[PDB]
Amino acid sequence: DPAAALEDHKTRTDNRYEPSLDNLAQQDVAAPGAPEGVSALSDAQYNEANKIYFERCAGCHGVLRKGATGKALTPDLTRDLGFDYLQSFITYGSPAGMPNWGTSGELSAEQVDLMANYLLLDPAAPPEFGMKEMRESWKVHVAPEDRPTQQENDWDLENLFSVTLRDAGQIALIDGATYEIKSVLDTGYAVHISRLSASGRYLFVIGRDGKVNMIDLWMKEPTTVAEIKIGSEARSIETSKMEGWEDKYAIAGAYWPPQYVIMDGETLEPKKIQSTRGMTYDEQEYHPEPRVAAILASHYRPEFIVNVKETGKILLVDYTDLDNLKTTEISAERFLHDGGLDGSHRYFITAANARNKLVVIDTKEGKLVAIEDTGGQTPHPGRGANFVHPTFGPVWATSHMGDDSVALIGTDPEGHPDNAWKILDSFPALGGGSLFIKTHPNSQYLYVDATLNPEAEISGSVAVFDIKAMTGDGSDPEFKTLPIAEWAGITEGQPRVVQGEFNKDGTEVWFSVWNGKDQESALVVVDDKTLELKHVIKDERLVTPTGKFNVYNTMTDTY
Amino acid sequence: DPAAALEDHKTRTDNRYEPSLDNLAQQDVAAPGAPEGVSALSDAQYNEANKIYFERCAGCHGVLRKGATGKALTPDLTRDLGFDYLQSFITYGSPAGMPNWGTSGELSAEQVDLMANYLLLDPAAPPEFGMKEMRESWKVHVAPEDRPTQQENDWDLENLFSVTLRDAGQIALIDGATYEIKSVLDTGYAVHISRLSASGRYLFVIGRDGKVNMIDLWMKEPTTVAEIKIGSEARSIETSKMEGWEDKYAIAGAYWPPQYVIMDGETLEPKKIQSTRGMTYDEQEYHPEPRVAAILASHYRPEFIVNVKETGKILLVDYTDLDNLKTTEISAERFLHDGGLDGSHRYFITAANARNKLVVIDTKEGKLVAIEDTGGQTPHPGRGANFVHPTFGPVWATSHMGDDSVALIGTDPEGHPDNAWKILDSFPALGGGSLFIKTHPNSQYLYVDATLNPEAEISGSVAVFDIKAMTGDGSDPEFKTLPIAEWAGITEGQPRVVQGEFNKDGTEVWFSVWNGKDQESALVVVDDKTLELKHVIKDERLVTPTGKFNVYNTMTDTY
Ligand code: DHE
Ligand code: DHE
Ligand code: HEC
Ligand code: HEC
Repeated sequence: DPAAALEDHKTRTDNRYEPSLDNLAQQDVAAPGAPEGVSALSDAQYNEANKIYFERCAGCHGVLRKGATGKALTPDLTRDLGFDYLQSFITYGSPAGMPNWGTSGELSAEQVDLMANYLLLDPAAPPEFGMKEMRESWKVHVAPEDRPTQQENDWDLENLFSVTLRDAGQIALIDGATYEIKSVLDTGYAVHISRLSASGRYLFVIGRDGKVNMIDLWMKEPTTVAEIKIGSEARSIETSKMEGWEDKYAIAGAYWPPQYVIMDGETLEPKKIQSTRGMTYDEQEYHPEPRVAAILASHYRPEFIVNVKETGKILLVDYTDLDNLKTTEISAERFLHDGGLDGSHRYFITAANARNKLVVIDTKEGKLVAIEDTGGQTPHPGRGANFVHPTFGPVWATSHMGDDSVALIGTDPEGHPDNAWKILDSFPALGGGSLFIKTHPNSQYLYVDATLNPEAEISGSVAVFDIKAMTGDGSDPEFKTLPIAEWAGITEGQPRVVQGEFNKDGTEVWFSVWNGKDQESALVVVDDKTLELKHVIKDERLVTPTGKFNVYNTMTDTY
Repeated sequence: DPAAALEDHKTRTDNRYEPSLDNLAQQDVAAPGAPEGVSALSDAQYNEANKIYFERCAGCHGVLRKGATGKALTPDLTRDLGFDYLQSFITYGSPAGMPNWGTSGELSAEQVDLMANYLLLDPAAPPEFGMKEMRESWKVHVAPEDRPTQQENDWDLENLFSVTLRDAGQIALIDGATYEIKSVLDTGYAVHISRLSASGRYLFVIGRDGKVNMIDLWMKEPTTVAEIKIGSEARSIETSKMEGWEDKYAIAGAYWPPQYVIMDGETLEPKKIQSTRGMTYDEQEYHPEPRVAAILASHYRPEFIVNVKETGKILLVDYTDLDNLKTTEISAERFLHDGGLDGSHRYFITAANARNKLVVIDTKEGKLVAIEDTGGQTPHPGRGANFVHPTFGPVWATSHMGDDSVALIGTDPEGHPDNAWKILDSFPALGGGSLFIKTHPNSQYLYVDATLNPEAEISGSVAVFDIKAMTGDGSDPEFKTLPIAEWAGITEGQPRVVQGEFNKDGTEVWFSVWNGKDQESALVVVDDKTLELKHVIKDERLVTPTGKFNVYNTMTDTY
C-alpha cells in the first residue's frame, strides 16, 4: 500500500538529522540507458532527478541506493514495485531536513515523476576521490618554516571561540572574555566542526564539501596556512592527542567516498587513505556505503577512534606506523554517530542512535566493554556531559532527539563497580528534539537544549539541572528553563537555540540562537554562577551561527 | 593502434596463470540499457559476451573492469576508444589460459563483435555472498561429538598424500609408502589445494567455486564431516598454526566477492567475513576488486597471513579475538600471489609476480623487511624451496613462469647478515613456464618443473640441481633432466609434469603427469637418493591429477 508513506515518510523530531548530500548533488551526471520495459530520462531530466535524490533522499537511502536508515531502493526492487507505486508513494512527501537550510520534503508533480523514473534506472557510483585528487587540491599557503616560532598576536588563544557561520561558509574567531569578533574567516562551503591541535596552535575546520582548512593561531592575523579536499561529502575531523604526538597528525572522515584520511598535522599532506566499505558487524553482509561519523583521538594510545555508521564498527587506528598499519576493528552496533570520552579519557561512549544504544569502548585495552539501551528514543549526545553525580559517582549523560529524556551511564568500573556501564537514571528535560547536553568541571549545572522541538517556546529555551541537588531516589530532578532566544531579542522567523559551549574557566556558557541566512541570529552568553544573561553577541556578519568551540575545552577534551 | 595486441594480447609463458572465473561465468546476468551513442545487446548476446568475458578476460581486466594486470576497461574509457578500435584489437584474440582446461583465446568474428559491444556497456557487479548465504550452504554432516576421539583406521596419516583429481571434482588419499589409493572422495569441482590442520587430523579442501570440504582423517572411513560455500570464485584456504591454536580455525580466501572468511576449525561455522575492497598501497586509489591470493599461517603469533593482490597489501589477521579484530595491513607490492615461510618459519617471502619482485615480511615484528627484484620474469614459487646453500647459508628459492631462471634469496639476518634479503644467485633450469620448485631437509636436490613450456619434451621433464655441488661462484650450476612424462609411459597427447611434493621422510618426491580429462594421466614417484624412477601410479580413478599434498609436510610447513 502506497499510503504507508504517511507514516514512513512523516517528519519527526528524530528523523531530520540524516545527511543531505548537497555538495555531491552539484556534480552533473549523464543519463544511463534504460533496459527493456523501462522508459529513459533525458540527460537534463536525469540530472534534475539526481540532484533532488542526493539532496533529499540519499541521506536515508544511500547515494548507491543500498539503504541506510531507510531500505534499499535499487532497480531490482523498484522495478518490481513499478512506476505507479513509486509515483504514489513519493507524492505524499519525504521527511524534512534540518531547520533553516534543510529541505521541506515536498515535490511538484513534474518532480515526483522524475524521481519515480530515476529510481527505475541504474545509478552509476559517484566518482571516487583518491590520493591523486587530494594532492591536486592540496595547497600549502604558508610553509611551516615560514610561520611564526611564537604567538605573534596578543590574543588569549585558550579562551577563544571558533564559531561556525554555517550558510556563509565562514567561521568567527570570538574573544571569550570581551566577546569581540576578532576575525571572520572564509573557507568557501559550510563548516561542520572546528577542532584544535593538542598544542592549541592549529585550528582545523572541515567543510561539508570535504574541504579542510588549517589555520595558524600564532600569526598576527590568523588565516589558513594549508588546505586540502578529502572527499565530496564530509562531516568529521580530529587531531592527534596522545602525549608525545602533539601536532603530528590530523584525520578527516567522509560520507562519500566512504573513507577516512590521515594527514600531516603541520602541512595537511595526505598520508594514508582507508576505505570504510566492508561488512556489517551483525548480519555480516557487504555494505557499499559505510559513512564515517564521529572521529575522536585516544589519550591512552597513539590512535584515532573512528565511527563507521552503517556497518557498526569502531576503528582504533594506530598512527605510529602508516605503512605497517595496525588497526582494531571493533564490532559494536549499527548506526554509530556521535560520542565522547568519559571524564578519565579512557572510555569512548557513543550513540548507535537509530537503535537507541550507547556503546562503550575501552581505549586502553582496545575492546568493547558494554552496549546499553538508554530507554529513550534516538540518543544524540554530541560529545556528551561528564560529571560526578553526588550519589552515583562518575557518570556521562546524553539527551535524545526522539523524546525529552536525559540518561546517565556510570563510567567508573574500578571505583563504582555495580554502577559501571549501567543506565543509572533517566529523567525529562524541556521536550523532544534535543541535540546537545553540556557541563564543565567548574560548573554545578547540566544544560540541555531542545533545538528540533516543534514548539518555539521550547526550541528557543534551555533546561538547566543542578547536579549538586541530584539524589538518586529515582525521582525526577527539577530544572530551570532559560529563555535563551527571548534573551537575544529575536522573535522573527523561528530561531532555534543550539549547543552549549563553555569558556576556558567554565564560568560562562554560550548558546547559538540559530535563525535563517536572511534573518537575525545571535550568540547568548550565560553566567554559569547565576544562570542569568551576561551578554548578547549580534553582528550583521553573524549568519546562521551553529557550532561553537572553545580552544581550551576542545584541545583538552574537557566536557 | 590495434596491432599492439600482437605483444599484449598474445600468449606468453607467463601470462597463462591469471584467474579464469568459469564458475562465476555460469551465472546469468541482465542485459543493461545503452546510453546515447551506444547500441544495446540482447539478453542472449549480453550473456554470451559476459560468459566469454568472465572465463577469458576478467582475470586480467577484472569483472568490474577496473583493471588488474591489464588496464581498466570501464565504459568511459572504451567509449573514447570506440567500437572500431575495440573490434580491430579484439580480432587478434586473447592470451590462452592453462593447458588441459583453459581457453585457447581464439574468437570468431561474431564473438569479436559481441566483446567490443559488451565493453561499451555498463557492467553490473556480480552478487555478493555474505553470512546469510554461507550459513544456508553450511552443513555439518558429523557433529564433533559424534566423531572419534582417537584414530579409528589403521592408515599412516602423516605419510598420506591428498591428490586433486581436478576435472572429476574429487580428491584421492594415497598411501605414501605403498602407493595404494586408500579412498577417493567427492568434493568441489576442481579442488585447488589441500591443507591440513596443525594436528594433522583434519583435511581441508577448497574448490575453485568456493566450496570448502572438511574431512576427518580419524574416521574408520574418512569422509566430509562439514562443508560450506564461501564465495563464487576462490583459490585459497589455510589452518591455524600458532602453538596453542591447533585445530581452532580455518580461513578461506576468495576472488569474488573480494573477501576472506574465518571459520570454526571443527565445524566450519563462518565466524568472521572481511572485505578486501580498499586502496592500492602505492597510488592510494580505490580498487573495487582486490582478490585474495595465497593465505599462510604464522608460527610466531596467532595470525593468518593474507595476500591481497590488486592493492598490494599483506594482512596479518589476529584470530585471538574476532569481535575486537586486530589486523596489520602491510603496504607491500602490487600483484602479490604465492609465497612461503623461510626455514625458520619467521619470514614470509612472497611473489608480486607481475612486478618481478619478492616481498619479505617479518611475521614476528609484523613489518615489511624487504622488496627485491629477482632479475627474472614473473616469479612463481608456490611455497618455494628452503635449503642451506654451501656458500651462502640459508636461502629460499623460486623459479619463474616467464623465463628459465631460478633465483635465491638469503634468509638469515642473524647468521648471514650480508646475504639477508638479497638475490644471491640466478641460474637457468629447463626453460620458461616453470610453476613449482621443491626440496626437503633430508634431500640434497632441488627440483624445478617447466609445466607451461611450449615444448613437449621440456614440459614433460624436471630439472634437478645438486645443492651440495653449488658454489655460488657465478657460474651456472649443472642440472640432471628427469624424463618424468616418459617414465609414466603415456602414448596420447602431451602431458604436462607439475609440482614436486615429498613424502614425510623426504626420501621420495612425487610429480603429477597431467593429461586431459578423457586422456591418460599418472603420478610418478622418484627415489630422491638416486634420482631414479621408484613407482608409476596409474588408476582409472586418477583423472587429471594436479596438486598433491603430503599430510606431514603440509601441516608443518616443511618446504
Ligand atoms: C558526523 C557528524 C558529527 C560528528 C563530528 C565529529 O566527531 O567531528 C556532527 C557533529 C556536529 C556538531 C558537534 C558538536 C560538538 O560539541 O562536538 C555540531 C555543533 C553539529 C551541528 C549541526 N549538524 Fe552535525 N550533521 C551531520 C553529521 C555530523 N554532525 C549530518 O549528516 C547532518 C545531520 C546533515 C548534514 O548534511 O550535514 C548534520 C547537521 C547539522 C546541523 O544542521 C547542525 C545543527 C548545524 C550545522 O552547522 O550544520 N554537528
Ligand atoms: C591463489 C592461488 C594459489 C595459492 C593457494 C593457497 O595459498 O592456499 C594457488 C596455488 C596452487 C597450488 C599450490 C601448490 C603448493 O605446493 O602450495 C597448486 C598445486 C595449484 C595448481 C594449479 N593452479 Fe593455482 N591457480 C590460481 C590461483 C592460485 N593457485 C589461478 O587464479 C589460476 C591461475 C587459475 C584459476 O582460475 O584457477 C590457477 C591455476 C592452477 C592450475 O591450472 C593448477 C596448475 C591445477 C589445478 O588443479 O587447477 N595452484
Ligand atoms: C529518512 C528519514 C528518509 C528520507 C529523507 C526519505 N525516506 Fe524513503 N523511506 C524511509 C523509511 C524509514 C522508509 C520505510 C521502509 C524502511 O526502510 O523502514 C522509506 C520508504 C521509501 C520507499 C518505499 C519502498 C518500498 O519497498 O516500499 C520509497 C519508494 C522511498 N522511501 C523513496 C524515497 C524518496 C524518493 C525520498 C526522497 C524524496 C525519500 N524516500 C526520502 C526513510 C526516508
Ligand atoms: C592477461 C593476460 C589478458 C587477458 C586474458 C586479456 N587481456 Fe586485454 N589486455 C591485457 C594487456 C596487458 C593489455 C595492454 C594494456 C596494459 O594493461 O598494459 C590489454 C589491453 C586490452 C584492450 C585495449 C585497451 C586500450 O586502452 O587500448 C582491450 C580492448 C582488451 N585488452 C580487451 C580484452 C578482452 C575483450 C579480453 C578477453 C577476450 C582480454 N582483453 C583478455 C591483458 C589481458
